Amino acid sequence: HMTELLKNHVAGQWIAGTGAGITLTDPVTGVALVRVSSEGLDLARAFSFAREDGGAALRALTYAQRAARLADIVKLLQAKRGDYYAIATANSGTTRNDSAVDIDGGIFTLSYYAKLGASLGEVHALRDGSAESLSKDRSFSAQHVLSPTRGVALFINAFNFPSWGLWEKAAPALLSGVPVIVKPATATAWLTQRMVADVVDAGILPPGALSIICGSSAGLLDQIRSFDVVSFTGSADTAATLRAHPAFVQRGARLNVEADSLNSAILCADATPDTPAFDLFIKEVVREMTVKSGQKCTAIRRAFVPEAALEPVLEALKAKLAKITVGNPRNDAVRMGSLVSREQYENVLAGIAALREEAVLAYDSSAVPLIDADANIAACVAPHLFVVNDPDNATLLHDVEVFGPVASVAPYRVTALPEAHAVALARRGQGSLVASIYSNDDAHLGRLALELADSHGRVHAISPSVQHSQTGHGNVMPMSLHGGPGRAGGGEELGGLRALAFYHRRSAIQAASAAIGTLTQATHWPA
Amino acid sequence: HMTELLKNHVAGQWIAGTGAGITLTDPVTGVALVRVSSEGLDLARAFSFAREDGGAALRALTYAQRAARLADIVKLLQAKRGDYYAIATANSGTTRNDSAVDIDGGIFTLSYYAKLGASLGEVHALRDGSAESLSKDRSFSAQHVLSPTRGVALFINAFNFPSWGLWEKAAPALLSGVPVIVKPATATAWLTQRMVADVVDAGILPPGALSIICGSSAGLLDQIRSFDVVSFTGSADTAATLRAHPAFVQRGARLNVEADSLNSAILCADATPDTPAFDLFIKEVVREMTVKSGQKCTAIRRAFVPEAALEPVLEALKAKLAKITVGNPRNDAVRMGSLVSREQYENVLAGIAALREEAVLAYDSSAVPLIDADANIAACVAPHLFVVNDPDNATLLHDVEVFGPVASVAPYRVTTDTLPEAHAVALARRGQGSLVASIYSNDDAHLGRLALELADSHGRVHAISPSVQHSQTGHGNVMPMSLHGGPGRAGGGEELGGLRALAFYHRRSAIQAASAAIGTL
Ligand SMILES: NC(=O)C1=CN([C@@H]2O[C@H](COP(=O)(O)OP(=O)(O)OC[C@H]3O[C@@H](n4cnc5c(N)ncnc54)[C@H](OP(=O)(O)O)[C@@H]3O)[C@@H](O)[C@H]2O)C=CC1
Ligand SMILES: NC(=O)C1=CN([C@@H]2O[C@H](COP(=O)(O)OP(=O)(O)OC[C@H]3O[C@@H](n4cnc5c(N)ncnc54)[C@H](OP(=O)(O)O)[C@@H]3O)[C@@H](O)[C@H]2O)C=CC1
Repeated sequence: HMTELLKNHVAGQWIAGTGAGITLTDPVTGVALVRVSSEGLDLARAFSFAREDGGAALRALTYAQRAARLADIVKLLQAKRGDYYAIATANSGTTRNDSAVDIDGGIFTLSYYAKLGASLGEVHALRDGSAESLSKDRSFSAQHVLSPTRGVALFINAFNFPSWGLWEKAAPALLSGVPVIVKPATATAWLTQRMVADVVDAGILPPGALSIICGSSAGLLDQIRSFDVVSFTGSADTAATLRAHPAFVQRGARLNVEADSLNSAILCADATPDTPAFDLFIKEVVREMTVKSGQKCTAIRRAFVPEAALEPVLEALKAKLAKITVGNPRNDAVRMGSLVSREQYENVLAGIAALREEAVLAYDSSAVPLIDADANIAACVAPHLFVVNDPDNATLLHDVEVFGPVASVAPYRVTALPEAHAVALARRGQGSLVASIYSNDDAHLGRLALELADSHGRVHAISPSVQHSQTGHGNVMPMSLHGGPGRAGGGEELGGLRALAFYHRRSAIQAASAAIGTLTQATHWPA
Repeated sequence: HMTELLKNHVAGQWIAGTGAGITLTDPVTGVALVRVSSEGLDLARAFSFAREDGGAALRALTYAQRAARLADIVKLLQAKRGDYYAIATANSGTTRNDSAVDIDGGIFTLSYYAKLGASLGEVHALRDGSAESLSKDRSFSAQHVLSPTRGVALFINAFNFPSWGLWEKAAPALLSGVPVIVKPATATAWLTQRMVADVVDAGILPPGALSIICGSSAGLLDQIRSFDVVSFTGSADTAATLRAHPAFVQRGARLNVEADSLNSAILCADATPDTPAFDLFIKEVVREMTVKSGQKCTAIRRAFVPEAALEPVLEALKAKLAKITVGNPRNDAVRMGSLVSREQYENVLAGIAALREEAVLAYDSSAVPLIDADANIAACVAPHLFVVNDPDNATLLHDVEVFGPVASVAPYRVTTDTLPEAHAVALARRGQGSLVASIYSNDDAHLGRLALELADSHGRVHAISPSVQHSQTGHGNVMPMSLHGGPGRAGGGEELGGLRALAFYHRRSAIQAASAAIGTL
């Protein structure tokens, strides 16, 4: 007898893939959990049923009606959190607090869109801006609208957020009336599949609105057509491979990418060791290094501090990192669990060795015995902190990402903005999801933030006045844009209402006033 | 021995390409006009100077300051229109009225962005939407902003609009603080090069802000990097080649495509021959087939009419098309000039022959003697009107584009149950995504409803009715305050739409901070 083979949901039916499948395992205990397989699926019908029946069914509803369905899904997921936490513990090896980012982060994001969606109203098209006169006598005018794309939304998701990656994307997709096919990363696919199964079993959404495929991705892009959209999250390397596909190069399907990002944290010149902003910086660096063992795309990887502050920074980080206990998330004493897999454990350790060739290791608690875990079975890596004294000439600092509990600190020469050098150094990341900045002076934060804006999708400013209210460097608030230029993928997600454009076509309607009036009665946009 | 070799403007200097270059010719008279060449240019330097020197200089200026420079260009271009019209006549073979679409359309568009830009004020970044609270006590908030991309804008432009294609794109790009490298299509590059030369000569913009390269495209995409943007206008085939390039696939540069589009015109059930809307439809179809000899990306290619209206439609189109005189644009009696080149003449004739395999030729004035032009020299194609009786089983109708004075009429089945035009909407959709559909009715309210039905497959829906006979801006004319582009076959691109055009040239970022810091940007 073998572990459960998880079924796919395609063309409105639960269908097992054929063969022995791929086993998912517990990254702490090594226990075999479940299996996945996409072998032998009818991908043509999987895509046609979603596109035709799923799409027609969703578009038949208004925005408000679809939002009401999202609100029902929220209630359902909320009721089954107990099941989800147990899966997260086993499949991902994350502490309860860290699992919560995925599970409760996911639910929060979905609820936010349910609430926002109600404000889109009882219509089948959205109003983009206002009418513009095209005539001296105002007889002829233009009004832009958004209409749902007559395609499917294919989500190729990363291993780190099986729950949040699904709902962050599915909420604006379904709100926009676009049917979803999700393809979660294999290693941690279990939570994704269970959530989809719960939602599908509940019959909240019409048949074809939500489908799931786990296992091999072979054949998926071959089914993508010109009105479909694809949202990919993962490595820059994989993203480039996807971009070459005929689905995009020949058929022009939309593709959003979130990829590698060496996110920066900048300690401002005024934030000296004696000031409150200093402590906030130390706290934020440690949090981002350790939450999910640093396995967030937005985690701080590069921390830039004034030359004068380098030694006190390292000392403070060492002291705080020392309190981070590592091991089995089932133990209450554990502050940080495992990476997602032994494979990731290997990648991360190789990355640490690579960085070490060009950087000094200031902190490494590898020798500390794991709590309730066997170091030889678990995918636990202890926090590692590097120092790069010459970031201008550094060969790896600005280029090599270690997707684990690892970051590098580098001094900058204080100067124009005092932080001008740090801004240039951040820019060397070649485009990032987020930069955070730390100062005692709220009047200083704006100018610095604008200097970072063209190279960072989000700039997150932490200061004493917001010690209790700031929402976290790495946490993605759904009302704010997520994504970044250059290496980070050039993508955009979330940002509240901004998320809808990806799922719509914008059209200019030019017509007599009375025609603009009648088309306008059939649209809505929030005040 | 020898026509003028036009110089490129790269890295702030005028540099001739090497070799004999490529000759541009008058498509009516066959006269050699000028030559272009990009041979031996230092492309690395051209792109670095634009990105670094040009980009830094533009970004140092505020939106309003850049808008003010745009306004100066407008005045300059206006003062030199006489030069531009003579070039358009010779190089493009277009009538004065058709040349005006390119020249005065270009100027209008630039001036529109100059005005829009003045309103943006003395700032270096734009607010996107309003500030939003991220905490119960409102101490922590978020404001989205737009910042200019630290790259260059490369425009690979189509032959049809050397002026408008330039200013179309260059206006929002320069307003956004992004340096421009224009690469106009060879055959008609002269007007583009002259406009760029006049602007450069005048020193309105900083060195590096505006560059031009004419001749071979070899090596251009190789210079494109991750913060650059590229705007291509032309064939789907070429677009597909561009999309495959490492500049986009590996380095992730932005690419906007506007490509082949089988734009529809739909005659509504109510628009019978005895109604004023019927003549508006006839007039618009004829205008779109003949303006620039049908060489607009937006021209009507497929005209869908109720089964009952088909014969009156064909007869009315025949009568109107008969009035369209063809020949030398220098002659004031000529209503329609030449295609842009003898090569295009052959391409269009091939296209006509292809369509004829599956369609009946209802009108063809090929044998009507040209005015002041030699049929063996000139690239004059006469209007051709096809009829496809069964558009449901038609292959070529919905797929094959002829970039000339050529369209196809087809009947639709009116729906008598509960829109009358349902079948026509389905037929328009068969074009697989288009720039524009026009719709024609006596009933303004009905048009609003029908428009919404066409919106997901057309970038623009343009409704013509008696109430706007005098004010409607034309099926094919691209008003800069409205979005230009379309889904699917049309390329999935978006241009213009007033301030909407700026997004392409900026990065949007969420700033989350203490509310005080948010308030003052
Ligand atoms: N040196 C390294 O290896 C480094 C890795 N990373 C991290 O690797 C993580 C991704 O895990 P993954 O295998 O390892 O990497 P990729 O980014 O593929 O992972 C993203 C998703 O794409 C899917 N995918 C992968 N290849 C293809 C393909 N050819 N066609 C269609 N879909 C595909 C994967 O599915 P499935 O998982 O089922 O294979 C995965 O779920 C990323 O989150 C990234 O941050 C970060 C830094 C360095
Ligand atoms: N069956 C037919 O007759 C068809 C005709 N067409 C017509 O084709 C017209 C456009 O073609 P036409 O101008 O001759 O020229 P083509 O599209 O070949 O080329 C147009 C522009 O794109 C450039 N280009 C081509 N390949 C690349 C590349 N790999 N990298 C960078 N730039 C490149 C060309 O540069 P360069 O100077 O180096 O060539 C030129 O500047 C369309 O407007 C349409 O009317 C479209 C489809 C079918």
